[PDB]
Amino acid sequence: KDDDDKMRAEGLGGLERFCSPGKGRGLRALQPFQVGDLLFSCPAYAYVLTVNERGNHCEYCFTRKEGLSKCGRCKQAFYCNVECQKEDWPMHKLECSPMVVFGENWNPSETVRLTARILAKQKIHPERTPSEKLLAVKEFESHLDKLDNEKKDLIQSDIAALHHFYSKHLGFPDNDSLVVLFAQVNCNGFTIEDEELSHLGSAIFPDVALMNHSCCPNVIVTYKGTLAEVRAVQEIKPGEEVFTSYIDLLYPTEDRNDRLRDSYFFTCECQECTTKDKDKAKVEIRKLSDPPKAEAIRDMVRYARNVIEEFRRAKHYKSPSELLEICELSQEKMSSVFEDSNVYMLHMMYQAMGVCLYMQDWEGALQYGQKIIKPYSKHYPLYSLNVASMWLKLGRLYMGLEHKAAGEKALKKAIAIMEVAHGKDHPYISEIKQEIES
Ligand SMILES: O=C(NC1CN(Cc2cnn(Cc3ccc(Cl)cc3)c2)C1)c1cn(C2CC2)nn1
Ligand SMILES: O=C(NC1CN(Cc2cnn(Cc3ccc(Cl)cc3)c2)C1)c1cn(C2CC2)nn1
Ligand SMILES: C[S@@+](CC[C@H](N)C(=O)[O-])C[C@H]1O[C@@H](n2cnc3c(N)ncnc32)[C@H](O)[C@@H]1O
Ligand SMILES: [Zn+2]
Ligand SMILES: [Zn+2]
Ligand SMILES: [Zn+2]
Repeated sequence: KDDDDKMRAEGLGGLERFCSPGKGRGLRALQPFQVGDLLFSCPAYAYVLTVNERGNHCEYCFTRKEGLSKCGRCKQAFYCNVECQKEDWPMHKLECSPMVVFGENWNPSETVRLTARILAKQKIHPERTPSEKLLAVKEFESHLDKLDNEKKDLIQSDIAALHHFYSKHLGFPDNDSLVVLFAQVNCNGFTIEDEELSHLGSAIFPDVALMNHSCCPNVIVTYKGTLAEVRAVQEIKPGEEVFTSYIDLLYPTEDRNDRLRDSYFFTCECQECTTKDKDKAKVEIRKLSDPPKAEAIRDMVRYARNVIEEFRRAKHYKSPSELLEICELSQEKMSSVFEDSNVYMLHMMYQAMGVCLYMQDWEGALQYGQKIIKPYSKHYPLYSLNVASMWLKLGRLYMGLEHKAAGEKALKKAIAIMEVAHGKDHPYISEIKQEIES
């Protein structure tokens, strides 16, 4: 049977497009799907490898490897072999000669980069692609009438950078069209991360962007090279709408919704946002002899929201040693009122694990991830990729310090989850099983 189901997935069989009352257009099933089933795949309509990963990944197929070959002309684009080089040429052409001309003045933002490739795919290929079997880039929603003279000013920067760096092999539409398009990208664009959650690049998957949002989703989006796959994490029955999450589901219901309104212009009405069952445990209060009063909680919460924004902006400025102090002390304050499973505590613990890893303090980074994992399993849903990568980190750290048994446990915990989300076939599942076997 295995042959037929790959074909069905590739063609989006057993699914359809419809109008979701109160959510524009959307996607629903016309057959049952069990937990771990592949629904559909969607090859990338446009993509770009992030600048800081050149030399580690091939630009065309995203394979991670050593001994890639360098572009003879510009020396700033790498490939598996000559086949991958030829296939990337229609796109790489947009930057090759310019990178040589501008030297080190060449710094277009990743948003500009990806939009240039969209424009170039439209001259070459005006008609409907295999990425667009149910929704087309042309049809993408913009939220143009909801924007303001902060946002609209930000786009006009990108429009200028596009004209400045790309005029040579693109001809541009009128300003009105470019503003709409840059808004469409924001509403429909995807990021790609690796198994440790480092940024790799950006891309457009049109069929994938038909699906609407829920904080208790029933599918999950994973990557295989530049290809997107979609697998179920709850049982789905005929006539039922198919939902992803668009955001990190760790945080409480207020925090989630500020983000959704800001980036996507809507308010979620799902069961977790209605009942708010998990909010109380995400903001778990210390149980002291004289237990903390109500105003003393509103204090530590607003302090915590701000020490996250301070740290966000401090990543571009400061020393590693100074950032690790900012985490230590911010935890040290919060621990009087908040328990160790409070998500605002867990936030700073994660950032501190990041700082310890760049410093190669592997024992120091290990007891952060030890305190993280059990709370992460409680707050997140079943089959969460966030939970899976943290196990993965623990597995690797344990084995770096020669403690085989606890490392093998943590690696199998990660594989258990990945089987459901990435499928049993996945290249990652092999790569981890070779860490086991040595
Ligand atoms: O950009 C979006 N999502 C990106 C967040 N990325 C999460 C992700 C996936 N795989 N991995 C890598 C990964 C691989 C192996 C493990 Cl064990 C762990 C991790 C990260 C996907 C997005 C865009 N929208 C548009 C529709 C509004 N919604 N979400
Ligand atoms: O929900 C969170 N992140 C989600 C937003 N991320 C995906 C994303 C990004 N951009 N775009 C739109 C976009 C993508 C590519 C280009 Cl070229 C253009 C546009 C999607 C994932 C989140 C992050 N945190 C941090 C505090 C820990 N908390 N929640
Ligand atoms: C990537 S799109 C999804 C496709 C969209 N329905 C369309 O066809 O234009 C994101 C947009 O869909 C809408 N949307 C997604 N999930 C929603 C929800 N749970 N409630 C209301 N609107 C939602 C929002 O308007 C959001 O900006
Ligand atoms: Zn390649
Ligand atoms: Zn080149
Ligand atoms: Zn919700």
